Amino acid sequence: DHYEEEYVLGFVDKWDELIDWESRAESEGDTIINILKERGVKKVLDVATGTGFNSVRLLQAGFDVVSADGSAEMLVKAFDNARDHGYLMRTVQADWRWMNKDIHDKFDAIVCLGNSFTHLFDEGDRRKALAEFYALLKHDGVLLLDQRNYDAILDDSKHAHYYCGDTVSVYPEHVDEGLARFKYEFSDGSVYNLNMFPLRKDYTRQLLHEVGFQEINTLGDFKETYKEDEPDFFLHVAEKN
Ligand SMILES: Nc1ncnc2c1ncn2[C@@H]1O[C@H](CSCC[C@H](N)C(=O)O)[C@@H](O)[C@H]1O
Repeated sequence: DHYEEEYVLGFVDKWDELIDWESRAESEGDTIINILKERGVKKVLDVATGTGFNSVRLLQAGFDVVSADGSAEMLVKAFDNARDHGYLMRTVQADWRWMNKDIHDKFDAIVCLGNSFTHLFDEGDRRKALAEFYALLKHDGVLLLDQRNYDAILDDSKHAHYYCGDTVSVYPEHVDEGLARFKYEFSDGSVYNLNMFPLRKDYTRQLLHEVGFQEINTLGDFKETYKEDEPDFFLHVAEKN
């Protein structure tokens, strides 16, 4: 699918055109950075680099970072965004399903953020991806993996979620247990529609346990502009031991 990659490349361009990273950094806060700091983390592998926000935040924070993504095109955008923030990014093109094909080091932590794991629609692929991440971690390593709160949608909810003030709204057009389609509308009128797999919180936790992770703490993460009783995101902190 040539067009589908081009469609998503258009989407991330729009996201970064209209949402500046300083605002996003202020909002995210330093919870993730603090979690890594408290564990004495030095080497981090970003497996979902995208246009590089998480990686650049981590480089800025002083971590040694390897930035991987399945998409060469994303990595080019990430390297240039890093360059613009004054950092040399270490990029590696790699598919989650065979990560150690081109990555030969072990890491203190792996981050898989921005609701990325949701892009896998096959359960075999999910297991493989997690086993690949698990193998890339040092004995005392940690996996940080987030996701949208799909439970809230599946059990109720049919309204838009806004991010960075009203810069973008995210509306669930169709959600069932095998597929969520979101409409993203930006403040300039741009609309993009994206498919993803609606991971239940406990299903993700179960997968992490099943491939070998010893302890998993799931945190509620309220990112949206207009807060509800339920978090719109979950962050899983999975310790290899
Ligand atoms: N199977 C796979 N293997 C490697 N990378 C994958 C993948 N499936 C999706 N990705 C990547 O995961 C990314 C999701 S975008 C996440 C961007 C970043 N984490 C942020 O929060 O801004 C995309 O760049 C996509 O190329």
